[PDB]
Amino acid sequence: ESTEFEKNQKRYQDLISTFPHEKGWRPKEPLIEYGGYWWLPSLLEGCIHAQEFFQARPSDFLVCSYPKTGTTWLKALTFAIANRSRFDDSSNPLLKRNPHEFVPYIEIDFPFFPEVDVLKDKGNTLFSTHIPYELLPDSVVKSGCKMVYIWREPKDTFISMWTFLHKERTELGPVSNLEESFDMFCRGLSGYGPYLNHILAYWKAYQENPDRILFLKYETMRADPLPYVKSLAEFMGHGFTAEEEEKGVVEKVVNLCSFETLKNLEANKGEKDREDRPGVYANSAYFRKGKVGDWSNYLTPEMAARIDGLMEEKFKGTGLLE
Ligand SMILES: Nc1ncnc2c1ncn2[C@@H]1O[C@H](COP(=O)(O)O)[C@@H](OP(=O)(O)O)[C@H]1O
Repeated sequence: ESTEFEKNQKRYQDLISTFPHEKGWRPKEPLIEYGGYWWLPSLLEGCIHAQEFFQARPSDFLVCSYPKTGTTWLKALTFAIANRSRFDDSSNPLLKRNPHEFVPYIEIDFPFFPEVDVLKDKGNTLFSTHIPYELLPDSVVKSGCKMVYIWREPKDTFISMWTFLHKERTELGPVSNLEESFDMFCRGLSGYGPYLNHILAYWKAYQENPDRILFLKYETMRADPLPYVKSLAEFMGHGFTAEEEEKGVVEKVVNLCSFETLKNLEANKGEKDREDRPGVYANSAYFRKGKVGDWSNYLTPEMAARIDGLMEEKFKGTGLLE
């Protein structure tokens, strides 16, 4: 009657209890270092579990991101693309439920909510994670399963994250202030951080096996979504036919999965939350503003310049700026 996670939880807690701990973004919530990256304690226990128990298949398809870079969007797009033969846009399930219900996290749903329907359906091939490339379950890497990675301009990412954290259901305390939070982010003391190292390891992975990994960028998709959605569909093995294109199927998929559509659904309003298992966020927390450039409403020019420089120092000559 205990799940596999529950049977192993005490040993996971013992294990991580001696990993280095640093002050985090809430007073009762330290960050814990594993594999050169920093973690929330729960998410680290999930990651350890995934590492020990998750069994990927070659036909699986993994959505990979650092948080707040476009994960919910990609979840909607991937689900919509793979299932479009089943559903008209007007009766698609993404109209009634938050996209996170359709694409389970290997470090959150797998360990903590293994009884969700999607995880019992061997017909499901869609999964997500924020686990850094270097720390992925050995099964994932060995299966050869295809991956899509998304990243985002770091100022907007930080602001997406800092605002979002105000909305968490938690008794571990309020989030640190803007300046302390940003300092921590810049030092790489963030969940799944350092952000810039997260990106670079997947980017290296891509360069080594560009057939296996599709690298996407929030701002690029946001400004010109059609080519990238077609690219994604093709990479998934669900490319759009000439017939679908001329009947405007691609636009229908883009519209369904758009910020404006998703934000304005009853399912995603107010305090409404997921129906499959307990969330610590309301669905609405996932849709804030959906813009490029919102950092300028929050960060000083001095803060902006610090992170821009950090990015240009880390990525110069990698191809990521170029
Ligand atoms: N369908 C969509 N299209 C574009 N952006 C979306 C989106 N759904 C959510 N977002 C935005 O993507 C960010 C969340 O990323 P994640 O899904 O990785 O947690 C938030 O950015 P903002 O906080 O800038 O509004 C959110 O509003």
